[PDB]
Amino acid sequence: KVFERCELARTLKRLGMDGYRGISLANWMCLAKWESGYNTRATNYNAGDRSTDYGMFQINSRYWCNDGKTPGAVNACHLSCSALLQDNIADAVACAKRVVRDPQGIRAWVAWRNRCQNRDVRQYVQGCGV
Repeated sequence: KVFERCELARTLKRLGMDGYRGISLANWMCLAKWESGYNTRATNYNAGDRSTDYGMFQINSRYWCNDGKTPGAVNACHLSCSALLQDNIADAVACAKRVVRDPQGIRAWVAWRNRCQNRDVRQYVQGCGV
């Protein structure tokens, strides 16, 4: 499913993402925008380490989810990567919360650092009444 801007904001907010670990809703929005364009079915294969990024937040199969075909995989989120390609993002959010619980925080995602960190990201939520 491809969420619309404010549809996503309102949802991420009811799922407790706004301010989660000091991370504002606009920052979670900015991450999703650049990682997948708000598309839950987004995927990206990484040839170097044979892993795949799944979903709206592009959660990697090597450490966070199990897809069954990645070498030396851990399943820190304890879920099938398959669950991260679903229309209902409740699982993707829970797993995104776990990722940012590690010391690196949201900086775990390179895209966020290159496109969101230290930049005005207010555009992502202005007009959503969130």
